[PDB]
Amino acid sequence: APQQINDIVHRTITPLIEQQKIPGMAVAVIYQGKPYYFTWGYADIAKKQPVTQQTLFELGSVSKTFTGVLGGDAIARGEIKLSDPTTKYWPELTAKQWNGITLLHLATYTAGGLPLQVPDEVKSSSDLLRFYQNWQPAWAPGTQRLYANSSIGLFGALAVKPSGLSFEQAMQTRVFQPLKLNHTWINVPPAEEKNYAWGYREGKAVHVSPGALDAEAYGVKSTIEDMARWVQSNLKPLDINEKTLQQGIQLAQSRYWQTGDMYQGLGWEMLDWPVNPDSIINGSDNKIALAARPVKAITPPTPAVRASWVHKTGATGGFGSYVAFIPEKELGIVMLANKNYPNPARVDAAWQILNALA
Amino acid sequence: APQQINDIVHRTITPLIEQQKIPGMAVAVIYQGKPYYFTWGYADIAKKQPVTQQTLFELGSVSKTFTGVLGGDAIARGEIKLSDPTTKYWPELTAKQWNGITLLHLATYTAGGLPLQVPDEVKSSSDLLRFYQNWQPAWAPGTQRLYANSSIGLFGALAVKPSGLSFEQAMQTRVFQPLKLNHTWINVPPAEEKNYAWGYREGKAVHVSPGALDAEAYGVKSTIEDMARWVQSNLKPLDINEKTLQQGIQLAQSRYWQTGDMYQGLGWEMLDWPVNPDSIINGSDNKIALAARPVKAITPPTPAVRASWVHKTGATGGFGSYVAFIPEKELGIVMLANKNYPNPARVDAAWQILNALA
Ligand SMILES: *[B]([O])([O])[C][N]C(=O)C1=C([C])ON=C1C1=C(Cl)[C]=[C][C]=[C]1
Ligand SMILES: *[B]([O])([O])[C][N]C(=O)C1=C([C])ON=C1C1=C(Cl)[C]=[C][C]=[C]1
Repeated sequence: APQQINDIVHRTITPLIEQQKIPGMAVAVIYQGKPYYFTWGYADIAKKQPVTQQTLFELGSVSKTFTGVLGGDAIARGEIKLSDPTTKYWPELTAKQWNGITLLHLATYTAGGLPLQVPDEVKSSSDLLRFYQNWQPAWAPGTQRLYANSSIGLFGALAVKPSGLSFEQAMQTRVFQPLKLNHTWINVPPAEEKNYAWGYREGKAVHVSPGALDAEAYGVKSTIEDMARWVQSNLKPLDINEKTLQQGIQLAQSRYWQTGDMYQGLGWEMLDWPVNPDSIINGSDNKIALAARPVKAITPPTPAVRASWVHKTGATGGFGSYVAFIPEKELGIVMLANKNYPNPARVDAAWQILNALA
Repeated sequence: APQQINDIVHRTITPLIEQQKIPGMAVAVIYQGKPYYFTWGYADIAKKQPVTQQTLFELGSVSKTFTGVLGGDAIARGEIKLSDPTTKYWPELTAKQWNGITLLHLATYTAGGLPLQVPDEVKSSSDLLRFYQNWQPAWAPGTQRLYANSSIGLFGALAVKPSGLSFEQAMQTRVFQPLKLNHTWINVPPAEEKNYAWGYREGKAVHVSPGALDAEAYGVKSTIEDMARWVQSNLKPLDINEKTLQQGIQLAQSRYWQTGDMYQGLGWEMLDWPVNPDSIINGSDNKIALAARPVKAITPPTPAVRASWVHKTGATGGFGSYVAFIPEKELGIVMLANKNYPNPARVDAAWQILNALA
């Protein structure tokens, strides 16, 4: 790669790996639309397997960006509408607190306090209907944002119902396949297990465990090459040939709600560029990102703004990922690590790299 | 042209011309995306000037569809947001009743009762500010739709403020030119006067007079050729090269409000296809089309629905126009006449024709 990119990436990431004791890491920088790859360390410490451009990492909540785009594609196909009540697709949800809660509320964490995590005790489908029927909102719909797997996860599950396809089949057929993300999976096949890195938590090798709505909220695994292609696709959606997918990508970057200086899209979160670094850096800390915050509706939603810092952090017990891009500059970055290290450190590193590149 | 198209157009339009005593008329049917033209009678009766494919007709309110698309293009360019207060682009509009009225309300006639017409005596820029500063609402914003030139006309004037271009300059350079609408004008130049048809009202040859916000609300003049291109462009916006225009067309067909079986877009009005003809035919009668109707917000707006009947009626003192198309069927029709005849007869004719072809 150009020495400028190589230098900026190595001067930032080497110290990060050292300070955070990250076992393995892969980074892609998209510059002027082209990708440049970097790797360090181990995918599997015990077996001394290095991180490569083919290593699979758990994306954790960056999976929500795929769920948002798949949902956007379903809207573009005319299968669902964000203004539709949740009950239109789950008639069994008859409890009165659901009146007024739409797919938009589920997609954007504004239903009224759905929990961050689905209880471990909820496994069966009956268990899931019961959990949502019994859930009591703390707030009226569309008034407060509380980041939650149980909210966008339910959106993903309902958004694909009209298609008749399973969520995995829909994601594969409508998102992964068209974008040539051939090494991106909801369930890692045996053929690819050799490339699946282990995550590390307190020194122990771990992989994400099955959980309700896992595919929809945090279950995608991908390589640094496929994630670079994912960034390129979201940076320039008009180059995508499949009409509804192009539209779905744009819908996921529309601004539906505002809290502080952040805007909520479908999966993606956005801020106006130039951004104030302390803003996105401090704002990524879970002390802020996972807190209940009042939101102002953007009526109607603002279509995807090119001059935006669009991003998403992700984590599982053993992994930490971050994606950020600026459409207007055809610039972006993907950082995949097999340790869940602090969000601020991720964003600080990304900012230093992207800011130096323009 | 297919014998099929020739047959239904002849059988439907000629009796219409006789029944309504229409001096001159031009019709274009877009079938499978290709245009087929028909012309009858006189553009200028006294001079016995035949209506031709180069004849310019006053579009009347069909002009609102160009205003809607131009606004859509400005939103796509990030110059304006429909969620922004009207006062953001007209700082001088300080009267308390404007608090809460947004560009969306103006573009969709939901500001709360802005009048059908700007009083004839309002002419100057000072007159215009005075008019809006003194206007008192009939209803709160976003509750009732009352079709109005003073509403979308103001949206048009404000939508182009950020660009710094005049309304005409913005319309010409951002919409007419990219679409190669080479014979469409807000102000007809000398070289085209010979093609500008006379409108006829109670036997007298008439042209629309200057009026406040005329360009923005009802001042476009065009030929059946450019109008066929206008329908093709709205039928298939993805074929448009200019990214923001492509997006603007799509935004103008988004569904922002619903009243009965009709959805309000930016300029365009839409209904799901298949449509109930009684509904669009009787609904076009001014008794109804100009009456206040309660609206339900579509939160968020539904992106352009391909299986829709998209349309707009238009009239000036001496002209009557109609445009309708169905994206999913690549089918559309434009009917331009130099007599303002009953809207229901226009919609009835258009329905008979399009229903016969698909
Ligand atoms: B996403 O990565 O923000 C959601 N993360 C999870 O659901 C998750 C899992 C499956 O394991 N740990 C997490 C986690 C949570 Cl719930 C909050 C913050 C970091 C990681
Ligand atoms: B549009 O055609 O609906 C708005 N029409 C006008 O403003 C207009 C003009 C310039 O002259 N007559 C009309 C008219 C009106 Cl206000 C209502 C219904 C038919 C024609």
